[PDB]
Amino acid sequence: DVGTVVGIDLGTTYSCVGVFKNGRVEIIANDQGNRITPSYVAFTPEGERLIGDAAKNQLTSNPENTVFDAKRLIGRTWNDPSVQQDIKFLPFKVVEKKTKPYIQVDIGGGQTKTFAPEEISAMVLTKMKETAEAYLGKKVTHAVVTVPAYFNDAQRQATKDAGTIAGLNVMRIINEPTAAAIAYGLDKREGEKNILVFDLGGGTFDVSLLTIDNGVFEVVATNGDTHLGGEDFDQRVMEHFIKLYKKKTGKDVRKDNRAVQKLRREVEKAKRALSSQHQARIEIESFYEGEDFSETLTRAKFEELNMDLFRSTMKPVQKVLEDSDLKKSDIDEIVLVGGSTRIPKIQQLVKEFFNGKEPSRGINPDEAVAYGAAVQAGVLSG
Ligand SMILES: Nc1ncnc2c1nc(NCc1ccccc1Cl)n2[C@@H]1O[C@H](CO)[C@@H](O)[C@H]1O
Ligand SMILES: [Mg+2]
Repeated sequence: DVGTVVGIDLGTTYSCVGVFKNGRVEIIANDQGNRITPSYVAFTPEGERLIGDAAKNQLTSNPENTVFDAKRLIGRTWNDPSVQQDIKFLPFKVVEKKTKPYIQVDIGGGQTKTFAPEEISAMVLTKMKETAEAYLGKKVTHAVVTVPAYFNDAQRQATKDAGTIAGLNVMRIINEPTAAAIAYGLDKREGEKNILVFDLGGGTFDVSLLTIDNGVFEVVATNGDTHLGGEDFDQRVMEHFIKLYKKKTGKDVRKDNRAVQKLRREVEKAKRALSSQHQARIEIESFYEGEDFSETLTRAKFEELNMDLFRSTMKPVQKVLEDSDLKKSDIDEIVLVGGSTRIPKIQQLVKEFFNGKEPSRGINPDEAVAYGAAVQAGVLSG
């Protein structure tokens, strides 16, 4: 009894779930009305577990018991140099247990608990499963889950294991760039094509070179930047206004965690607005020492603050082409994935790199990966 199989994009910062119903893909909104769910887990001092939006929106109220970025640790050993580097930037405790990086949190009443990365990802998957069950009005037991194309055996197995813990039979593990290509129907075409998938997420940047031959895919090469994403663009804008505030008032706003988070939230809203407007107002009531903040950010200033970061996305694209023994003219399809690809400067740089070639468009870049996973889930549902 596979019932309705769900397609899940289990992302580093955000996750997305789809189902194939009545001849089309349906991306499912969670209990907060959002078509994407933060891959966040929070342990409150009352012994309650919060997942997704509720966990992310409570992060500032004590940051050591809010867990995120588990995807950076999943299927990795504790002594992996990538884990040893990542834990330096993570606010919650990571300890060595059974050779792996276990996440250590306070669960209330002086109780400390330890969770494997796949246990944290299983909580995110349980939330995705509940979002789908609330929509379908039936139990969900099977899934197609996506992973980055660079994921090794242990990472793919720990992702399946996260599914098992969540009460999901992970029938297929599919590569994220392949799922995005499927969303665009590139698997349902006769002939041979070279696809460049440009995936700029919340915290990661992945570039993948795929070949498609009569519905058959091959990942030829992968590259990117494991620590480059939308969150880094927000940070550059934050640093800018923190320095401007210190110059205008003489006050260092970084002492107050609430002030910094208020700026962070408003900066992320202004950034998103700048993808369709040339100016956005950043307004914060009682920002610091009861004083209001009111500043404008132009798209031109947003672009210059992030110019090095945006242009740096070009280097991995040149690297994949070299590793694939291909030239720019050999690319038949350019697929943009990740919410950060909405940035006009990002779309402009990709277009300029490919000498005016327009990328594939029309599928929401935050949902493209879950969309493709849901197409495959539809074939498995019967
Ligand atoms: N229009 C956008 N311009 C620039 N960057 C964007 C945009 N949309 C998103 N995301 C999706 C989204 C849409 C509406 C409301 C909330 C959200 Cl999160 N991003 C960025 O994509 C990353 C992963 O969502 C984040 O860094 C996010 O800040
Ligand atoms: Mg993604």
